[PDB]
Amino acid sequence: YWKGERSLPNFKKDMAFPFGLQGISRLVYDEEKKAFCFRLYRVPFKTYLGKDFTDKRMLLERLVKGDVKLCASNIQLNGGKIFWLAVFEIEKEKHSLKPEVIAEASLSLEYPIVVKTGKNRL
DNA sequence: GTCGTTAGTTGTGGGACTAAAGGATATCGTGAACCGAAAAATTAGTGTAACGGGTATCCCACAACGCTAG
Repeated sequence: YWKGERSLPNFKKDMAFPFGLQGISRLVYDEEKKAFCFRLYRVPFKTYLGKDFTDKRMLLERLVKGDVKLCASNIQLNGGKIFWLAVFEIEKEKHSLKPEVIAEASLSLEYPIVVKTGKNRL
């Protein structure tokens, strides 16, 4: 900005507006309605996992019991539906990896990924 | 004496002549002239640059807090 190679941002109107973790409250699992309930600044909200009884199902419960950390999230609205962009802080996964073993990856427009690993081609 | 018949030539024509390997050849003579056919080569004619919003995609960088008081 001192030299000048960037214009001042002109924010759009459909922006997902941000809300901090200091606003999530009354998080519980109401079994009667089969949906998590919470308040986004004094308004009830039934969460629609739908047919997602495993993927993010044990993620909100990982927060109702205080086991996963959440960051300043955002919220989108796309014409009747409402979406929450929750920045959950997930951890790394440890496998049985060998640093000496090297995978040779190449990316081209004819073959998006071509990978060598010893005698294994993918 | 004369005519058809039969058998034995006699001349003439058509059909055979291992298997295995290999496998190169050279091939004259000349009369003219005009018309038609199609296949080929040469020649004659037309040309952009940035712009308004608005929006689809790309690369490229950064963010995604924590504490205190009413």
